[PDB]
Amino acid sequence: SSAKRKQEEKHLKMLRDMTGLPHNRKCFDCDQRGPTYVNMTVGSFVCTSCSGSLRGLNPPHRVKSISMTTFTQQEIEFLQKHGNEVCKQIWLGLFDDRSSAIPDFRDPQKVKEFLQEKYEKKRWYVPPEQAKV
Amino acid sequence: SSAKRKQEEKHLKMLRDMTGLPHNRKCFDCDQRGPTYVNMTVGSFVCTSCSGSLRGLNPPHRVKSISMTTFTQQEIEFLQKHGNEVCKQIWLGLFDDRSSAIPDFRDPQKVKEFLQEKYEKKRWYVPPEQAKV
Ligand SMILES: [Zn+2]
Ligand SMILES: [Zn+2]
Repeated sequence: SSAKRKQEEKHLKMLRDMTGLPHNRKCFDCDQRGPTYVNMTVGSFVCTSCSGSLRGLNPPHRVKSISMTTFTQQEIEFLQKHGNEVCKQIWLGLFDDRSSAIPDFRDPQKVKEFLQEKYEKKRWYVPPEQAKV
Repeated sequence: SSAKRKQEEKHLKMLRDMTGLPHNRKCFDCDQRGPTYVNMTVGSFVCTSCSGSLRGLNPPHRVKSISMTTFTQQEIEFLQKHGNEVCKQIWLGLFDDRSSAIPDFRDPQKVKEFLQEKYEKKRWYVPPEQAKV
């Protein structure tokens, strides 16, 4: 459908507005490369390797392909209200970019433990209400 | 690079602005389905099957994948000044959508002859200077 097409392409335009924002240009979890997936659980943009590790959490985070998913209006709007800068202030609100503890990202076991500390144990976490203000 | 990323994502945002315009939602040549390629020779949005036939013209038209090409700023701006509505007024300026001669698009030989009439012999053509005014 053309009406279907119209909304689909609008969502992709909105998506590419977001993928060009500076914090969204690098994976939220490793900061080492460009994102290929969105992590819908928290509203971040992540790379494939980190997406694989996020699926190893329990419960696992929900990742969807940037290029292949047909995102809904609800999902696009959630992402607009989140993204990597908003997420940084929450999940990494206490993290110091110079020296806070990061894994060797070539190691899946260490990346798992790190993602657990980040999201489950909330080692560097500032609650969203505070983070926003 | 992040600066590289920024321009790349900007171009994709600009591209998706165009792919959502009503005339761009259908292949410029067959009007039968959604476009997957841009025809850079004329500035249109076309489907895969028509792209295959466009490559059979001599000289052939230059088609590039919507999803896989890294378009340049120059290319994006050309497309912004063209697209399927602008192209309709030129290449189909004399064509009647109710009854002008179209091929069975399931037939490659007939599609070739049609594209020759459209682009080479200019059967339905209005020059761009007139078409614009
Ligand atoms: Zn990553
Ligand atoms: Zn076509």
